[PDB]
Amino acid sequence: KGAASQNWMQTSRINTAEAARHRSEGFLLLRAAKPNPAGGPFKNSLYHYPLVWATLTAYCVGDQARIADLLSQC
RNA sequence: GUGAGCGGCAUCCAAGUUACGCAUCAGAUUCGAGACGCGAGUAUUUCCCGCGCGGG
Repeated sequence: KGAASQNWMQTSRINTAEAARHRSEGFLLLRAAKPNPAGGPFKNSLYHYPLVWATLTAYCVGDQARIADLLSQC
């Protein structure tokens, strides 16, 4: 690691304003009165994963030319 | 088929109310528009400066 790992936060949510508008206009076929952010189709979710600056080094037994060619497209 | 693949930190909120750049301080003390332009000196050549002629 060239620097300390950073805890990256990401969420996921469906805009309830747009969902309500679509439900009103008939675009969305939903009968439920309210969204449920704790669970269901309109659930908000909070998750984290770490981000690192790193130099990846690994050792292998194989063909240099073909491995380098494969890694060229990565 | 890279413990991969998939995933909105997003919504809402007044920096505002009140407050004298003000009080006081000599542009003063001295001095003339009144003075300053030649009626000043003999007769015919003398040492010389540029070179017959210009000129001490």
